[PDB]
Parts: sequence; C-alpha cells; structure tokens
Amino acid sequence: WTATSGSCKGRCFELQEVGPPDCRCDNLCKSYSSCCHDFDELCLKTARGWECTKDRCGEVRNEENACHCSEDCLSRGDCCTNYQVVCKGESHWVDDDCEEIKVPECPAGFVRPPLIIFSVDGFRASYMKKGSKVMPNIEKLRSCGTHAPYMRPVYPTKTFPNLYTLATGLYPESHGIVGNSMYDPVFDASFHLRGREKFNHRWWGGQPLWITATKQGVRAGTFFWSVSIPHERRILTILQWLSLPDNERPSVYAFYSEQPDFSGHKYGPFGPEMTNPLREIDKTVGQLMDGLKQLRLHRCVNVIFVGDHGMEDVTCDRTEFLSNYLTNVDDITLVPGTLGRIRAKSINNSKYDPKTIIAALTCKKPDQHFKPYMKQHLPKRLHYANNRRIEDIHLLVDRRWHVARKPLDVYKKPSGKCFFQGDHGFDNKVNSMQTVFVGYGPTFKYRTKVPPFENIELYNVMCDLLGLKPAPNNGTHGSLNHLLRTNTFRPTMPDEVSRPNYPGIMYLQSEFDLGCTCDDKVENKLEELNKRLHTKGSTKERHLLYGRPAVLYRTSYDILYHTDFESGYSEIFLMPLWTSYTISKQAEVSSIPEHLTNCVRPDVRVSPGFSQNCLAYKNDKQMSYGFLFPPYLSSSPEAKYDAFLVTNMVPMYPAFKRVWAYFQRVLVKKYASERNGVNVISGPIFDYNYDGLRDTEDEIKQYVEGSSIPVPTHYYSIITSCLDFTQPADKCDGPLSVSSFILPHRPDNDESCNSSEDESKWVEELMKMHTARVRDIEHLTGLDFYRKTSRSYSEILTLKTYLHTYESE
Ligand SMILES: *[C@@H]1O[C@H](CO)[C@@H](O[C@@H]2O[C@H](CO)[C@@H](O[C@@H]3O[C@H](CO[C@H]4O[C@H](CO)[C@@H](O)[C@H](O[C@H]5O[C@H](CO)[C@@H](O)[C@H](O)[C@@H]5O[C@H]5O[C@H](CO)[C@@H](O)[C@H](O)[C@@H]5O)[C@@H]4O)[C@@H](O)[C@H](O[C@H]4O[C@H](CO)[C@@H](O)[C@H](O)[C@@H]4O[C@H]4O[C@H](CO)[C@@H](O)[C@H](O)[C@@H]4O)[C@@H]3O)[C@H](O)[C@H]2NC(C)=O)[C@H](O)[C@H]1NC(C)=O
Ligand SMILES: CC(=O)N1CCC(c2[nH][nH]c(=O)c2/N=N/c2cc(C(F)(F)F)cc(C(F)(F)F)c2)CC1
Ligand SMILES: [Ca+2]
Ligand SMILES: [Ca+2]
Ligand code: NA
Ligand code: NA
Ligand SMILES: [Zn+2]
Repeated sequence: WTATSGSCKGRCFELQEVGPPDCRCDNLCKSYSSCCHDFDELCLKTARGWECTKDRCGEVRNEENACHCSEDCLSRGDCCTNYQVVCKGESHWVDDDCEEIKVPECPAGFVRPPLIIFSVDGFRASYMKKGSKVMPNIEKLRSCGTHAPYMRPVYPTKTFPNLYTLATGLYPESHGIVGNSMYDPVFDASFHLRGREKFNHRWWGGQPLWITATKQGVRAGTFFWSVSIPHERRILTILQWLSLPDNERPSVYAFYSEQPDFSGHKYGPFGPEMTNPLREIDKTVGQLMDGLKQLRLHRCVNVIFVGDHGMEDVTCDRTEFLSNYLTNVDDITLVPGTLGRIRAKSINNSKYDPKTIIAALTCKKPDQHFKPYMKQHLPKRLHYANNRRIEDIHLLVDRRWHVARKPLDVYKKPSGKCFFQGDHGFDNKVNSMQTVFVGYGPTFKYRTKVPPFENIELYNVMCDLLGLKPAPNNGTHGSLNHLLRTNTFRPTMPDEVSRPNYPGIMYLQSEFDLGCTCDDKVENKLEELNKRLHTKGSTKERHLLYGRPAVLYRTSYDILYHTDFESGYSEIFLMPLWTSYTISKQAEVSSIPEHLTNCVRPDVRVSPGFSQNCLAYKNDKQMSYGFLFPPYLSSSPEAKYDAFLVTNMVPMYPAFKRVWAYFQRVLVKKYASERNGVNVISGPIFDYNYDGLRDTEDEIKQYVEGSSIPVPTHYYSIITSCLDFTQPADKCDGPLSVSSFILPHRPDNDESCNSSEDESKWVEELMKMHTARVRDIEHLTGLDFYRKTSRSYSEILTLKTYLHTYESE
C-alpha cells in the first residue's frame, strides 16, 4: 500500500528514499507504483520541449516549462542545456578544440571532481569506429580522453549481471546476479526482469559503489531511472543535482540508456535502423557536456562512458531444441536463449539424472550449436560456478544461436514467425559481446589508448576517482593505473608466507620402495662437477626468468634445481606446485628413448615418504602419469634423465595425456619458434569445490587409488616471452607478453567432438577455449608470479590480468 496523496512539491528527484506507505518522488518511484499524485505534473514537465530557441531568450520564468531560458536560469541551475549557445553566443562543447585537462578546474566549494557514469545498454565495441561519423560528442570524448579499443564484459553477457559487476567489481557468481532470470533454491524464489521479486535486497550481494561511497561519507546520486523518464529529463536532473549546495550535492552520478540495446534486439547490431539510436545517444552526451560547460564543470567532472555488453545477429530460425535430443524433455526446466541452464522440473522426481542428460546432449549432431557442461567443467576464465543460483548443467551456446526446450516456446500463433534480429549473453570472449570504455576528465589521461581490459576492474578505479577504499572485489587494484593521470593506487607485492627448503642429496637409492624402475644404470671429474653445479642452481638464471613464484599460504615445499628446469616441490601434495623452464627459439625436440619409456627415477633429494610411487599407478586402472617438465625438450641425452625423476611426475588420465603430450611435444616448440623463445611455468590445480580458489588438503575428493597422491582438477601453463619479439625470451629488455591456460583434467575428451582425429585438429582448439589470466592461476594455486622483473609493479599487474582471447580483429 502507498498513501499516494502526499505531495512532490519541492521534492522532485529527492535523493533519500522515503519508506512505505508514504509516497515517493525519487527517480525510481514509477517502478514501484509509489509516486505521489502530483509527480508527473511537478517533476516530469515537458512544456515547450528541451531546447531554448531565439525567441525564448530572456523570457519571464514560467515554472510550467520543461527547462528555462530566462536570465535567472543559470543561478537556478535549470536552463535548457543549449541555453548559452542559443542566447549567449557560446559554442557547443563538441565544437571546441580539445585542450588537455592537466588539473581539475572546479567551482569553489567542490571537495573533489564529481564522477558521472554514463552507461549505455548493448553498446557493442565496434560501434565506436563504425558509428563515429554519426557520434561526434562521443568521438570527442574518445579521441580526447582515455579509451580502450574494447572492454570485456562478464559472463553471461546479459544486462543485470554486467551492470551489477560494474557497480561491485565482483564476478556474477560472487555478487549473486548470475542471469537476468534466476531461481534460488534456498529462498525458493525466482528473479525475473518483469515484476517485484528483483527489488528484494536478498538477491544483491557484495557492496555496490553507491553504498561504498555513502559509508565513507561521499554522497551518491540515485543510480537507477524509471524507464518512462525521458533521457533529457535524466540529464537535466543530474545537472540540477550538480547545482545543489556543497553539503547536499552528490559526488557520484549515473545515467543509463536503454539504447542501443532496445533497437539492437529488433534490428540486429548493424541494422540500418541502428543509426538513429546512435545519433540520439550522441545528442544526449552533447546535452550533458553542454550542460556541464554552462555550469563551468566541463573541466572538473570525470565522465565514464561505458557499456554493459555488445550485440550479435541472432534470429529464431537459429535455435536448437532440446526436444530433438532428450526423450524426457518434460522432466526438465530450461533457462533458455543465448545460454542454457537446466535443472529438474520436480525435486520429487527420483528418475531425473544429470549424467544421462549430459550424455544425450553431447556431440549428437554434426554441427550442433551448443555444448553441454557440468558447471565445474566450464572454462575457469568464466568464473561461473560457485553460486547455488547457477544450475549444475550448463549449455554454452555458439554465437548467433539460441537454445530452447521445445519449438512451441519460440514461435507464436498465428504465423509462427519471430521478429528479433539481435541478442547477447554468449561467452564473454566473443567479439560481438565486447563493449566500450572511455574515461574523460582531469583524473584520466589525455589522448591515451589503453589495452582492452575487463569490466571487473572498473569498481576499483571508480573508488580511486572518488577517494574511496574499495570493498573486497575481483579486480586487481593497480592493474588499471595506466588509465589515470593521478589518484593511482600503489600496492605492495604480497609477502611470501612459506619459505622453501633447498635439499641436497640425502637418500640412498635402496631406501626407496616405490615399485619404479629405470634403465639408468648406464655409466669423470670434468663433467661430474658440472652436473653438481646444475643441481645447486647454476642454470636457474636461464629457467627461472622472473624470480621464483612466492607461496602465499603455509606449506612445506622444496626447491629442486636441474639442468633444464626448476621446480617448487610440495611435500604435502607430493608433486610440484610449479615447474619453470625456458625453451629458446633454437631448441630441438627429441623423443623419449625406448629404454626410458617406463622409466621413473627416485629423487635422492626427497624422502621416500614424500614421494609418489609407481605401484599406485600400476594398480589404478583409470590413472596414468605425465611429467611437468617435458622429456621431449631435454637439452641433451644426459639431461633427459632428470625429466624422469619421480618429483617431476603428475597424475594424468590417459585421455588427458593425449592433450598434454601434444602440448609438450608440438606446441611448446611452436610457440618458441613464433615468439623467439618462451619461458613456461606449469603445474597442477586443485579446485574440487569450484570456487576459483586453491583447495586445502582436506578438500581433495580424488586420489590415485590406494595412495595419498591427490588428483588435480586442472593443469595450468603460463607462457611468457618478450613483447618485442626481436629479443629472445631470456634476454628481454622491456615489457613482457604472456598467454596462459587452465586445462580441465578430464578422464575423457567428450568436450572435444573431433577428438578421434589427430591431435593437430582439436587440441589447440581445446586450449584456446581454456585460455586464462595469470591472475586466475594465482587464485587457484596461492602463488604469486613475476616477483623479480625490471618492470613497474602496476605494469606487472596489468600483465597478470591479460587474457589471450584468440578472436580475430
Ligand atoms: C572474488 O572476490 C570476492 C570478494 O573478495 C571473493 O569472495 C569472498 O570469498 C571468501 C572465501 O570464499 C568469503 O569469505 C567467507 O565469508 C563468510 C561470511 O560471508 C558473509 O559475509 C560477507 C561479508 O559482508 C559477505 O560478503 C558474504 O556475502 C556472500 O553471501 C551472501 C549470502 O548470504 C550473498 O548474498 C553474497 O552474494 C555472497 O555470496 C557469495 O559468497 C558466498 C561465500 O561467502 C558463496 O557461498 C556464494 O555462492 C556467493 O559466491 C556473506 O554474507 C565466512 O562465513 C566464511 O568463513 C568460513 O570459511 C573459513 C575459511 O577461512 C573458516 O575459517 C570459517 O570457520 C568458516 O567456515 C565455517 O562455515 C563453513 C560454511 O558453512 C563450514 O563448512 C565450516 O565448517 C565453518 O562452520 C568465509 O570467510 C567471502 O564471503 C566472499 N565474499 C563475497 C562478497 O562473495 C571471491 O573469492 C573472489 N573470487 C575469486 C575467484 O578470487
Ligand atoms: C529491462 C532491463 O534489462 N533492466 C531493468 C531496468 C534497468 C535500469 N533501468 N533504468 C536504469 O537506470 C537501470 N539500470 N541502471 C543501472 C546502472 C548501473 C550503473 F550505473 F552502474 F551502470 C548499475 C545498475 C545495477 F542493476 F547493476 F544495479 C543499474 C536495466 C536492466
Ligand atoms: Ca544490457
Ligand atoms: Ca577451491
Ligand atoms: Na594406471
Ligand atoms: Na570427443
Ligand atoms: Zn538486451
């Protein structure tokens, strides 16, 4: 109940929300059906439209007008945005040459430059180039300020998850807005775009920017605008708020536009109808900047122009139907469209089985346009699993496609045709899903291009721009320092928590009873001192190029040196946490020799009690083993024996070994040839609770049968070289280049529908799908990489957030 018979007189777009049943006059009151009776009349004036004309200049104030052209309007803060242009001979902001904003030029009483977030729904990254001729205000922001060629949204690339990620710095699995539609099994409640459940605070986790600001004494404009409030009124409201007395005036504001997304759904991303929405958005930016200029704030405010996601061509004929795959389609609930999420229709149905649903959906049609995954098997870069609102079965849908349960869900009578031509929601690495970032103002750099970055990073920067301490989030604070003229955030590297042991030769061969064998009994002061030096770390400078990784948790581990590689060996997990080696451009690939095929050698530096054993592998009929440093890349026949040490061994399913062996035998050398040497760091990852974070020992669900050897859920590699590829990886003077992956350690290759073919036809495709940031691997391992480089720490933070996408231009 609302007692809608209070009044909005003097309350229009009030910033404090009044509680039920008293009536509201804030920018969201319409959405709640709660506005006072006179809200439209007083707060939503339209009379005479939005622009001054020559005949209106100097008019007697008429309080009925949408905006004012009277002499008093500047001091009232309610002129039409083009007032000084029409009436005082001033220029539009877009027509002024740009001039560097070296310092804030703010009116007296401003404590800090205000921030205005100008958010545009469905603004695909390529609109900035493709629509530049029809967006002159936006193009001036972009060319004069700081811009990225694109900004990566979070998955799913839907509106609510991305807008709340912008506000919080959190992945959707952590903030809880995991789709536009959701069912929470604990609340037994559903969240929908339409309706009232979405206003309940229990959906919305983390701490959004407006709460962070308010807690720290920085006033915030109300971020959300009821759909029916025209954009011109949104802009005039922000400009009016900026004219408030210092003690009342917010420091942070948000504008939102439902375009170009609204039209993009109807017409496709590049439909000829799309030109007009882009023109209209540019006009709104122009109104804002002209309005700021009239208030002498155009060289004071930091403006962020930012989208939530892009837009792809999708039509209803490109729909896959689950009823073409499942016999039991009526026993499931599907959240459909550009991603699929499946759960049981009824919790009382004991015949429901996700294993049989996955199998029925796996590689069933030659050009099948979705792929089913248990959520823990989704690429880790998606960070899309650790929330009870995310169903266990997920369908990753190919770009340009939909999935639906039955054809009747898609068509409507009488004709059966559908009219949409665009959609979004796909994997966040897809080019059509990329969106925009421009920052313009005294705190941003001048005429500066920055590399693409993820929208999870922006919360930290918005906190920096407002002098706020960010709540804990998934950004890497400092990684966007290169966007900023000032207010940079200068973090210190985390402290190493566990220091390594450096064991020497402590055990005799006969102390080991591991059931291993090796034909190595094959027989010099010259060369013997040489081998001893390698074991003491004489080659470590070649193979550990950026320092040893730091271990950020409490554990017991050993550093082990060899001719061709260095490793940090865990006495708790019985395998390396990391193995580091450099392969030059000139390196040669060799085979595993016949006499060494089944060779595993005890490591006399590490006790039998802290070693794996071969008998476990012999007894475990599902599990084989691989090596982290590849024997194929040994520098000499003699050095190759090091690669067969039990301390270089890791558990691997035979199916996974196909992947691994191809990576090690073929792809590493290929990358070294292409990149002028590579440094490789590889290792295991244990994430049995799929929370994106390193498992402790007591979270491990699977061991090599009969043993205490834990089975990794994933294997990673970080592959680093010189950004200037004219310099070899091991003699690089300047910035670095990296690509990494986190491959799922699966006992089958069902994910790869072409896996019966030669590995040259499917393995690299798998690896691209599972591309990763170094930062993802840090979370998953508790290691901190690149500790010793010549580079600035912020530069290294940027490097650690890099994702190699494998998408064309
Ligand atoms: C991305 O960045 C974020 C932010 O930094 C990272 O997320 C953090 O990760 C931490 C570790 O997983 C986690 O810390 C836990 O906090 C628990 C208290 O949590 C509440 O309070 C905080 C603070 O205000 C709040 O943020 C939380 O909000 C979550 O939960 C509500 C639901 O109430 C949601 O609305 C909200 O969206 C958010 O949900 C997300 O996180 C939860 C986990 O907290 C998930 O379950 C959801 O799926 C969703 O992802 C909470 O309201 C605290 O209880 C935990 O402590 C337990 O574990 C420690 C280990 O140190 C142990 O010592 C304790 O004893 C305790 O164990 C006891 O409880 C266990 C569980 O019942 C039980 O098994 C034991 O036997 C014990 O009894 C823990 O410290 C922190 O909450 C989140 N924060 C957020 C905002 O998500 C995230 O990791 C980053 N991602 C990556 C990949 O880096
Ligand atoms: C129909 C639809 O698809 N809907 C429902 C209406 C909703 C909407 N209408 N009017 C608005 O102003 C607005 N959202 N504005 C923001 C802006 C930000 C930002 F400033 F950070 F960018 C964050 C958020 C938050 F949701 F994440 F909280 C919301 C848009 C999604
Ligand atoms: Ca959107
Ligand atoms: Ca974990
Ligand atoms: Na075996
Ligand atoms: Na397969
Ligand atoms: Zn949309």
